[PDB]
Amino acid sequence: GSHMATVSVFPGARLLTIGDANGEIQRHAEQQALRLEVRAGPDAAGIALYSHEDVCVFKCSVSRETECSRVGRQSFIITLGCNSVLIQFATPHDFCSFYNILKTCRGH
Amino acid sequence: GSHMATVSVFPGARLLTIGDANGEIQRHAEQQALRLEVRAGPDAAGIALYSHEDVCVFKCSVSRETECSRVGRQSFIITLGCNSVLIQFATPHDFCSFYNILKTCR
Ligand SMILES: [Cl-]
Repeated sequence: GSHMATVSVFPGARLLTIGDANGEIQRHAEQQALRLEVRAGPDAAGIALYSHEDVCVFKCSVSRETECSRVGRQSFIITLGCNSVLIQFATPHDFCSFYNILKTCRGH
Repeated sequence: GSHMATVSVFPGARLLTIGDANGEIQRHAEQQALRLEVRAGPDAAGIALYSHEDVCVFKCSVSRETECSRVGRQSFIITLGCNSVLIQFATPHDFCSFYNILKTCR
């Protein structure tokens, strides 16, 4: 307040919000063409995704304790509370860059 | 032989194969009625899913290194090489029992 963040930006991400309270999988929300911004900090990575109308569709902090995983070649799932969010990157290269930031922040 | 060991058994599990090749979740598998068995050691937990006919449809070892995560309140994703599977338990209670057993090796 004020501050200047320098973020890694991954344009053209897809976000799928999911649950499993129906004994299968539920899709709660699904959104394309989001701008993902990642703020690399000491012990956590700040994640936020924005629509072209500046809507902040999802925001969280990923730390060593966060339940999360690579999914396939270019996606990442984060589970906070009862729902999970799956982020699908535009390319495997983008995912790999993102993952390396997260591994650094989480102490791996 | 011989020694004693524990086998933790979770009937009514299911396995979905997550498929990425053109976009959406591509079900290479969507198998109902499996029993998941965990054979846990100090540093890795052996997981195997068996059909009613005792066919092993999926197996792996879970350790500190394994790329995996809780999904929702009763599911678990495991990613190995390029491929991911989603295991779904019969109840959130089953999932929590399973998750707790993995805490040592993870
Ligand atoms: Cl910064």
